[PDB]
Amino acid sequence: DLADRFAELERRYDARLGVYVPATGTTAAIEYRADERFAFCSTFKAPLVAAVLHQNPLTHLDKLITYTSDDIRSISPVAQQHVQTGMTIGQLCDAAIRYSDGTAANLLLADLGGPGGGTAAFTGYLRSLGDTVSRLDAEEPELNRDPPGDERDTTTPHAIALVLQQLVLGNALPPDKRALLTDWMARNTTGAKRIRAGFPADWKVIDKTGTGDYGRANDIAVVWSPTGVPYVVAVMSDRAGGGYDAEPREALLAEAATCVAGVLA
Amino acid sequence: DLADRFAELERRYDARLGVYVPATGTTAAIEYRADERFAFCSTFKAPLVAAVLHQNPLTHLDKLITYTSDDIRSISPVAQQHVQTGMTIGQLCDAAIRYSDGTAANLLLADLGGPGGGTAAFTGYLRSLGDTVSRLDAEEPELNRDPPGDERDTTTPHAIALVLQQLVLGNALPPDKRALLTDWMARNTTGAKRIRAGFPADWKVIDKTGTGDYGRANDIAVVWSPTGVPYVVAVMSDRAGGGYDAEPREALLAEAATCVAGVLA
Amino acid sequence: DLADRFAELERRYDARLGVYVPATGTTAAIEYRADERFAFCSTFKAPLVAAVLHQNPLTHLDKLITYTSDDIRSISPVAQQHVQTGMTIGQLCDAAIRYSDGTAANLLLADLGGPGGGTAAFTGYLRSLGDTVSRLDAEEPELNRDPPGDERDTTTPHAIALVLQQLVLGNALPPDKRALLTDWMARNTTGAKRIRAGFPADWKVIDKTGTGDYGRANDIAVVWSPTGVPYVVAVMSDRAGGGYDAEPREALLAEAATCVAGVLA
Amino acid sequence: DLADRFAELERRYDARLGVYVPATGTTAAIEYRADERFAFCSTFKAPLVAAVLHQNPLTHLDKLITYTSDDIRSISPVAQQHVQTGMTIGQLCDAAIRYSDGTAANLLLADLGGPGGGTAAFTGYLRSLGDTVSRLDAEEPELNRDPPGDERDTTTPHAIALVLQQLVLGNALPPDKRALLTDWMARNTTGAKRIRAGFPADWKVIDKTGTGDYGRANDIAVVWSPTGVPYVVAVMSDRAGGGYDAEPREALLAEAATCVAGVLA
Ligand SMILES: CO/N=C(/C(=O)N[C@@H]1C(=O)N2C(C(=O)O)=C(CSc3nc(=O)c(=O)[nH]n3C)CS[C@H]12)c1csc(N)n1
Ligand SMILES: CO/N=C(\C(=O)N[C@@H]1C(=O)N2C(C(=O)O)=C(CSc3nc(=O)c(=O)[nH]n3C)CS[C@H]12)c1csc(N)n1
Ligand SMILES: CO/N=C(\C(=O)N[C@@H]1C(=O)N2C(C(=O)O)=C(CSc3nc(=O)c(=O)[nH]n3C)CS[C@H]12)c1csc(N)n1
Ligand SMILES: CO/N=C(\C(=O)N[C@@H]1C(=O)N2C(C(=O)O)=C(CSc3nc(=O)c(=O)[nH]n3C)CS[C@H]12)c1csc(N)n1
Repeated sequence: DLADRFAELERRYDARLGVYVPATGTTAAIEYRADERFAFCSTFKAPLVAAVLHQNPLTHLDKLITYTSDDIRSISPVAQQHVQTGMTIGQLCDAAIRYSDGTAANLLLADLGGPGGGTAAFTGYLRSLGDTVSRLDAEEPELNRDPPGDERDTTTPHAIALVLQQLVLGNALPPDKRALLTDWMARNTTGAKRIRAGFPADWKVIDKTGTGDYGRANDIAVVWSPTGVPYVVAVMSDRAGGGYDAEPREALLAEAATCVAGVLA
Repeated sequence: DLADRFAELERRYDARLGVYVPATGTTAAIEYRADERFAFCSTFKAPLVAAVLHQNPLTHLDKLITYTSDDIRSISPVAQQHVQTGMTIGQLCDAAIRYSDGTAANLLLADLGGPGGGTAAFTGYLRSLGDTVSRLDAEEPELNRDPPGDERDTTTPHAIALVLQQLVLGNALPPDKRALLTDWMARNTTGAKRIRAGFPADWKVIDKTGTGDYGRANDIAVVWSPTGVPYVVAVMSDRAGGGYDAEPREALLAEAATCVAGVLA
Repeated sequence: DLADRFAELERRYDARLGVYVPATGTTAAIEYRADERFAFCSTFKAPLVAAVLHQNPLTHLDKLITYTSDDIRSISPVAQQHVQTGMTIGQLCDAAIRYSDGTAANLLLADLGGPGGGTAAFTGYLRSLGDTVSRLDAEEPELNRDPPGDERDTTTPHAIALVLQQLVLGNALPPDKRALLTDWMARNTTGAKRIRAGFPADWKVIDKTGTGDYGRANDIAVVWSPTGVPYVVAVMSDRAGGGYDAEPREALLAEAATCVAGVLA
Repeated sequence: DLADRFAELERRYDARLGVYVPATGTTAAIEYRADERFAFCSTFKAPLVAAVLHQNPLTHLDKLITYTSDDIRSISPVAQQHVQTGMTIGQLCDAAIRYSDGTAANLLLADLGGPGGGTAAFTGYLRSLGDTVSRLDAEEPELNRDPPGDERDTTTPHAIALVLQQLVLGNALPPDKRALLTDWMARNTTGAKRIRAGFPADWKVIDKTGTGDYGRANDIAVVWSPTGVPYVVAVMSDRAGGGYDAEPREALLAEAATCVAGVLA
C-alpha cells in the first residue's frame, strides 16, 4: 500500500522516486527504488566531509587553503567571497554541507588526493564503508550533468542510507568528528522544502540536499522521533524524461517524507 | 495495514482509538472504530457555537451575559477573569472554542434554552445536520464524567467528522458566520500537541480539543494540504481500563495524526 | 541624539518608552526613563524561575505538582492541558518562560512559599540581588491590571536589567542552573516581534516578554554580538493614556531595539 | 555623532569607510566621506545592466553571445559553465548582478560598444543619470587593481547612491525593465554578510557587492523598512594602507549598516 502511494507520487510529479529507510528493531525497511541508481548531485558532500575527517586529525581543520578565481567554476556562495582571504578546511567542510558550496567540495576532494582530483579516493572511502554500488567520477559542476542511464556519479537510496547510518549513528567516525558532521548537517540551510517539510515539527531532521539537471532533487536525512528514536531516510528523484532542463520538484520529496513518517509514527 | 498501526498505537498507549476522515474525490475514507461511541468532552463546544450562530443574528454576539463565581465549575481560563464585567456572547463563543472555557459553553447552552440547560436544543441542532447518533445530556463538568458504556454525552468519529465538515467546508452556516467559527478554531490555543503536532507545519490545521476522565483525549480538525486540499480528521481516544483517574495521552493523538497524514500525502 | 529618537518613537506610537542597557568595558550605558516605574507583567517569570532554581537543588525540578481546574485563573497554554497529569517543577519553569504560562508562575510562586503566595519571597529574592526598587504584590492575572501610577507589581528598566545581568552573565546562579535559565529564554516562543526583530539575525537574543493592559509591552533580553560580546537590553513601554483597552505596540520595541543595536555595533 | 562611530569602525578594521544615505521626506542624509572616491569594483555591474536595458528593447535579452575560455579572466561562476553553449544577454545580466560574474560584465560592456571595451559608453550612461563624478576605465579584472589616489574606475558613495536611487526607485527605466533589475538585485547571492547582515531580517534588502584589491569591499543597497519605506544605502571601504594584498573586511560593512539602521529606526 506504501508502494502504491509512491507510484501515485511518481505519476503526480512526472518523476522517478527512490526511497530507503533502513530497518530498525521495531520497524521494517522501507524500499521503493532502493537499488536503482540515482545521481548523487550534492549529497556526496556529506560523506566527502566524513572522508576528510576520517583520514586526518582534528587539527587539520585549521589548515588554511588558498585558491584562485579560476577555481570558482560552480555555485559557491561562500568560497566566492573568500578568494582573497582563503578558506580553512573547517570552513570548506561547513560550506560544503550547509551551503552546498561547489568550490568547497572540489578543494576537499583535492585534499583527499590521488587520481581524478580526489574522486577515486572518495569512492575508495565509500568502499571501505561497505558501499559497493556508489561511484564518484567527476568534480563540480560536471557530476550533476550526467545523462540518464549513465552510472557515473550515481548512488542508490539503499547504499547512501547505509553510508549515512554509519557516519551519524554508527562508529565510522570517533565521537568528536561525528559530532562535527552532525552539527553541520543539523544547521543545513538548503533542505527546508524537502524531508523537513514532510515531517512534523517535533521530529528532529538533519539533512544534506542534492539538486541537478534532469529534474534531479535528492535529500538524505537522519530523523529523530519525538521519543528520540533515530531513523535514516534517503529520498532520491529525477525527471530525466523531461530533458536536461526538467525542473526538480521539492514537493515530491516532502510528500514522500510524509508517507514515510506515517509508517514510522 | 493502516488498522494494524492504529491497533499498535492502542496497544502502545493502552487506549481505545477512534479515527474518521471523510472520503474525498481523490481519497478513500479512513475508518478505525469510526462508529463506536466516545465522549464528546469539549469537542461539542465547536458545534455549540454553530448552534448559537445559526439561531441568532450577528448582533446577538454583542449581548452581555453576567454571571457569578458560583457559575464557574470547570476549566474556565477566560470566564474567571470577567465575573465583575460579564462577557458578551461573542466572547463566550471565542472562549469556548479557543480556550475550551467550560463556563462559556454552559452560558451558551443556556442561551440555546430549554430543558437540561440547552442540551436538548443542542442535540436537536445536531439532528438538523443529519447527525442522529450524537447526544449531549449534561453541562460542564459532568459531561466529561460519564462511565464507559454510557451513551450520554457521546458522539462517534464518523458523526462528529461529518458535522464539522458541514460547518467549515459546507454551507450549514452563511459565509460570514462560517468565517467566525473557522477563525476561532484556527486560533485555538489548546491543540498544539494533538492533531497539529502530527501534521507537517506546512499543513494548516484548525481544531477543537476534548479532554475528560477515563483517559479521554479528543481532537477534531479540518486540515489543508500544502496545495490547499481540505480534509476533516476526527480522532477520539479513552483509557477506560485505567479507571476514572486514567490520564489522557496527547501523544496518541499526534501519532495517529501522523499516520493519517501519511495516507493523505 | 539617541534620546531624541526614543522621544520620536514615543510620539509615533503614543507610548511611554523605557530603555536600559548596562555599561560594558567598551560601551557606555544607554538610559531612557531608566528609573521610571513600568509594570512587570510576565517579565517577572524569568527571575521567578531563578529564585526557584537558586533555592533548590536540580533534582527539585522532577517533583510532580498537581493542581485543579480552579487554579487555571489565567492564560495557561501548557498548564490547562495537564490538570489530570500534573506538571513537574521543571515543566512549570519551562512553561512560565517559553509560553508565559500564568498558572505555572502561580505554582512556582507557591513553591517559593511565604506570605502572598510567594510574592513576598520572590520580592525578597530580588532584594538579595541588590534590586531595591522592584516589587511583586499580586499573582496572575492581577499583576497585569494595576492602573498607571500604582507602584505595585512594577520595576524599572535599570533594576530589571541589572537583575537579568547577574542571572545570565554573572554568578547569581551556579553554571548548571544558569544554563537551564538561559536555554529556556533562548527557546522562548513569545519574543520574535520585539527585541529579536530589531537586531540583525546574526546577533543571538534570549528574552522574556511581558504584555498587559494599558498598552503594556515589555521585553528583557541578553544579546550577543556576532563577535560574542554580550549586552543586557531592557525595553519597557505602556500606552496608559489610552486606557485599559489600549493596544500594545510590539513594533515600538523592535524599532527601539534597532536604535540600541546601532549604538552597540 | 554618527560620524564618531563610523570613525570608530575605521579604527577597529583599519579601513577607510564611505557611507551615503540620500535624504527622504522623513530623514536627513547620512554622510561619511560621501564625496571621496572609492573604486567601483563589482558595483558598476548594476548600472551596467541598466545601461544595457535602457539602450535596447526587451527582445535584446534573448540575443545569444558566444565566447571562449580565453575571455574568462575574473571570478565567473556562471560563464565558466557555458563556454560551449554561450549565454544570452539576459543570462549575462543575471550572472553579472546575482553572481558578480566578471566575464558577464565584460560581454555586456562589449554589448554597449565603443572604445575601451564599452567603458566610455558606460561612463556616458552614468552622465545621462546626472552622475558627473564616476568613471569606468578598465574591464575585469583590471578595474579592481587601480592604486589608491587613482581616479580611474572610481565612484563616490554620494554619486552611486543617487544612481541606484534613480534606477530602482526613480524613472530612469520603464517599469518592466526596472522590475527585472530590481528582482535580480533582490536575488543576489554575494551580499549575505554585508548590508544584509547589518539590517534586521524584517527589513528587505536588495544589493550589489564590490570586492577588489587593497582591502576594497563595497555594497550598494536599497532597503525597505517594515512599514515599506525605501532607503538607498551605499557603503564602501578600502584598506590601502595594508597594500595590494590587504584583505577586505565584510564585517565592517555589516557593522556600518547596523549603525545606519539605528538612525533610520
Ligand atoms: C490581565 O491580563 N493579562 C494578560 C496576560 O496574561 N498577559 C501575559 C503576558 O505578559 N503574556 C505574554 C508575554 O509574555 O508577553 C504572552 C506572549 S505575547 C503574544 N500574544 C499573542 O496574542 C500572540 O499571538 N503572540 N504573542 C507572542 C501571552 S499572554 C501572557 C494580558 C495579555 S494582553 C493584555 N492586555 N493583558
Ligand atoms: C551543474 O550543477 N547544477 C546545479 C547545481 O549546482 N547543483 C548543486 C546541488 O545539488 N546544489 C544544491 C543542493 O545541495 O541541493 C543547492 C541548494 S538547492 C536550493 N537552491 C535555492 O536557491 C533554493 O532557494 N532552495 N534550494 C533547496 C544549490 S545548487 C547545488 C543545479 C542547481 S538547480 C539545477 N537544476 N541544477
Ligand atoms: C495559539 O496558542 N498559543 C498560544 C496562546 O495561548 N495564544 C493565546 C491567544 O490567542 N491569546 C491571546 C488572544 O486571545 O488574543 C492573547 C491576548 S490575552 C488578552 N488580550 C487582551 O486584549 C485583553 O484585554 N486581555 N487579555 C487577557 C495572548 S496569547 C493567548 C501561545 C502562548 S505563548 C506562545 N508562544 N503561544
Ligand atoms: C541568496 O543566495 N543564497 C544562496 C544562493 O546562492 N542561491 C543561488 C541562486 O539564486 N541559485 C540558483 C539560481 O540561480 O536560481 C540555483 C539554481 S542554479 C542552476 N539552475 C539551473 O537550472 C541549471 O540548469 N543549472 N544551475 C547551476 C540554486 S542556489 C543558487 C544559497 C545557497 S545555499 C543557501 N542556503 N542559500
